[PDB]
Formats: sequence, structure tokens, C-alpha cells
Amino acid sequence: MLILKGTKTVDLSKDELTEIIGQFDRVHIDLGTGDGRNIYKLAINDQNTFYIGIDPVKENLFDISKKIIKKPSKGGLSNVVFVIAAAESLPFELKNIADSISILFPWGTLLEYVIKPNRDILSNVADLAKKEAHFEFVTTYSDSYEEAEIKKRGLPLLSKAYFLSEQYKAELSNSGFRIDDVKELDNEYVKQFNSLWAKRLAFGRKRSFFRVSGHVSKH
Repeated sequence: MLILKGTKTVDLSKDELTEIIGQFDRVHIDLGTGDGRNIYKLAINDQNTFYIGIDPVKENLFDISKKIIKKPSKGGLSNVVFVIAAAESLPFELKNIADSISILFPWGTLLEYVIKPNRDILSNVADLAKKEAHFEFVTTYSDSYEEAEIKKRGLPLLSKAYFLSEQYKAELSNSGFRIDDVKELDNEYVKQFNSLWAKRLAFGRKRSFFRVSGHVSKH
């Protein structure tokens, strides 16, 4: 398993990970975490949870990664690690570790995995979580082109009706996710997030966002 220490990637063993999370009552995993700013804000405000942000593009994380390793007086944190990995190839070391898991504003292939949904991929995501872990997926089209691309490929259109459908619910269930709630949210809700991408979404044109949440049932 590869983690980020500043701008450098280093190996982290299962045994090392175990020792780190031993100091926390809860563990949260944010998949496709982006620039790290969402995780940073959560972590600084909740020192009783260990936050794992996973992203395949390490350069997206450099700035926040450099911040978390500073002294506490300069913004350093001890309850955050950034894992460099993709949804299609998650580290075995993260199996059965999370009390909660989020996928926030995914785009491209990750978004397709969530909305189709891709059973094989979501099953591997569910494997990261402990029995009955909380989950939330928050989705929207990134831009008109992405909307057109997903639609051209014959993928389902993002709507509350679709996420409420018996078919989506059954498919997520087969992947190990029990949907408890589906909400349509607005730009104002998104303003709560701290990532640059979320700010751009929140303050840009009016857009529909959807939150599907519940608990991991696979276990």
C-alpha cells in the first residue's frame, strides 16, 4: 500500500496501519478524495476519527499532504493519511477497516461505477467497510460534456427517480450497499464543502446534486 508523506510516496504495512488506527475509535474512508481539503476540514474538527483519503492522482494531494506533516501549530494533523490507489485496485490492507465511507462528487469512470452501478467495483469498495458501516455517495454531472458522454454510452441518467428505483436499489444491494435514503440537494448544500472543485460546483450555475446514503450490508 502506498501513502503520501509530503510529496513523496512511501510504503505502509498492514501492521503499521493497525498501530495507527489503534489510537482511534472510528475510521472514515473517502474514496476519490481529490485535493484533500474536504478530509482536512473533517479531520481537524474530529480528532477522534482517523481519516483515510484515497486518490489515484497523487499530485492532486501535494499541497494538503505537505500541510498535514507540519507541526500542529502550523496546521499539521496526526489523524489523516492519503492512500494512492484507484477504485479498480484497492489495497488489501484496507479491508474491513472503515466505520464509514464516502464517495463525494466523483467524475469520469468512478462516477460511472457509482451510477450504473459497477457491481464488481462497488463490491470491492464495500469490502473496505466494517459490517453496517455508514456510506454516502454524492453525485452530479461535472459539466455538460460529461453529461453528454455518459448519456452517449447508454448509462442511466442522474435523477432522484433513478436512484430510488427498485433496480438501482437491488443492484447496490447485490454490491453490499443498503440504501436508506435518497435526497436531491442544491448548490447551497454543496457550499459546505472545502475542496476547490466543490466550491466551483456550489458557486457556479444552478445544478442538481444527489445523495444516496445508507449502510454497508455485504457483511
